[PDB]
Amino acid sequence: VFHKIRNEDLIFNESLGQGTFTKIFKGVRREVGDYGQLHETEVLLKVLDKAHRNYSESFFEAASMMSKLSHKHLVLNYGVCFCGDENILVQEFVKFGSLDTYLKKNKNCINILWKLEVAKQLAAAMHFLEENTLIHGNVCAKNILLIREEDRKTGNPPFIKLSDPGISITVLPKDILQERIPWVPPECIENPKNLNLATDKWSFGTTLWEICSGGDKPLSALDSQRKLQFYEDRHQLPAPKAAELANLINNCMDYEPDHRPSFRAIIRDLNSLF
Ligand SMILES: CCN(CC)C(=O)c1ccc(Nc2nc(OCC3CCCCC3)c3[nH]cnc3n2)cc1
Repeated sequence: VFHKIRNEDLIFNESLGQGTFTKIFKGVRREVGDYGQLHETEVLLKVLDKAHRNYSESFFEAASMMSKLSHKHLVLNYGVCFCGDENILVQEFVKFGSLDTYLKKNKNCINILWKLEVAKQLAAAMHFLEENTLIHGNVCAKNILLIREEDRKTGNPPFIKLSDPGISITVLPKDILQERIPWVPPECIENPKNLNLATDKWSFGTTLWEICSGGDKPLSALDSQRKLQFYEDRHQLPAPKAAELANLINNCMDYEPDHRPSFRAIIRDLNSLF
């Protein structure tokens, strides 16, 4: 179970946006930390809409399953306040927010080494999940959090974490899944029961496209029906302007799930582009 956090110790501040059937807020948690020292800690607060309390189980098991596995590239969940009528997940507050917004805002100031480093870290996370046979189910740039920016002073690389998957696509409405093309793989658009470790290899390739497309969203110009016909016609995504990773993107986004390479293989491919 998650460590239950008192409503009394949670302060909700500015709205940061919304997720799939969720409201997200910046907040502060009053807690007793190491050595009995009192802290007021910045927290990310994800609230499940009162209008969609049906997905609470998935909304919370998505964080639970990942939280039992500690890893430097996986987001830290502090606990949950079932604040009465509300279902609230309390998470590590990352300084620089989402990768997709960071890529858009800093498109002209991001080189290939920066993108390689971020891809290697994300693949390391996914490899760790693969070794544990844990399916994420929603790998995308929005679910990558920037802990530290690159530092030209000390040449330090950036550092990222993978966030929780949110409500599983197995229970999400059909219209939500279709909107998530091309992050949801073709076999899951055909049948969500096909959720598999191979799903995350496809989505990982889609996310590599985002990292190389400076924040663009692939197929954003296509409505849901045309996104479906994109999979029907078995099309592949266009090569990004920075095409250094185009081959890996296409190799991951294989219409045959069984042919998608292991994340061990993916990592060795990334290490070879130097
Ligand atoms: C100058 C503008 N910036 C940063 C360049 C910010 O406003 C900002 C936003 C969010 C954080 N922090 C954050 N964000 C998350 O998710 C991403 C958010 C979900 C809802 C959509 C908006 C992003 C998180 N998930 C788990 N811990 C999280 N911590 C820090 C800063």
